[PDB]
Amino acid sequence: ESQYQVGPLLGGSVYSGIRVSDNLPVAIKHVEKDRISDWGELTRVPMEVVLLKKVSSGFSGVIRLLDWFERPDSFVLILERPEPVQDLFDFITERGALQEELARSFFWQVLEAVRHCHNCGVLHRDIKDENILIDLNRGELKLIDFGSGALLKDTVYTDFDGTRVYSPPEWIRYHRYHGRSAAVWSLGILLYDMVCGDIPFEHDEEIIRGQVFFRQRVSSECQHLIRWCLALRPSDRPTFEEIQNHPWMQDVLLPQETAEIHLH
Ligand SMILES: N#CC1C(=O)c2ccccc2C1=O
Repeated sequence: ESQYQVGPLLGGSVYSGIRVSDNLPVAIKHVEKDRISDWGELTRVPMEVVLLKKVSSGFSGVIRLLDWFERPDSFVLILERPEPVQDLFDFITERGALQEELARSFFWQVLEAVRHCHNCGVLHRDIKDENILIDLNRGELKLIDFGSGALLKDTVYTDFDGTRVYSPPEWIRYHRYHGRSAAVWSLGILLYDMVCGDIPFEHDEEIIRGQVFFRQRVSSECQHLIRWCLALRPSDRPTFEEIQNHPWMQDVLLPQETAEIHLH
């Protein structure tokens, strides 16, 4: 490709790139056809591409798919890349447990991104700190990696290939879930991770048990929201609207304010 300039590897095979035509930073993602259990279309593509095209309309919250190419043994995806960027997993490794004000700003922007995906008929299925980029200058979070996603539907899902420690007990125990409620569980895991510095459950037994112990000082409202998202019963979990109207979610900072206060 002379239409992009390839740079160094970000980490799976995704590379820093630069769109030759206008120097737009980009990430160039290579997906081997071997590793695709999920195909779709409009001719034959990875489902990850179908889902990206559905979420890449307009702005934002989700890293957009700008173009893609097919190769003999692989597809190549050209995605947005903010600059500077750092993913939520490193940010958490570096900074430890986040102050609640920062965690609320972040968790909200995630809630918006996930609602965007849902509105577009897309279910992500692997929401977790590693799958979230922070644009360090705009305080904006951007969801990446639809590689485990599906079309949103209202019936039961009987396959999952996301991250186990973020999967809910109805998956662990029955190999079934519904989209929204499973998503809300992962969002509960993510929030605990933001406020505690780490994920609450390592092993199936602690997932099935869904008892949450706090290793850090976390306020009541925040702990109540987390336990709400991690209700054992999928129908006892809040909807996105209920989560965004929870007291702990009031008075969120703008992304810009978030960067100026918490990101330098
Ligand atoms: N999936 C995916 C990629 C993705 O969408 C992205 C964008 C910027 C920097 C890294 C990445 C990813 O790893």
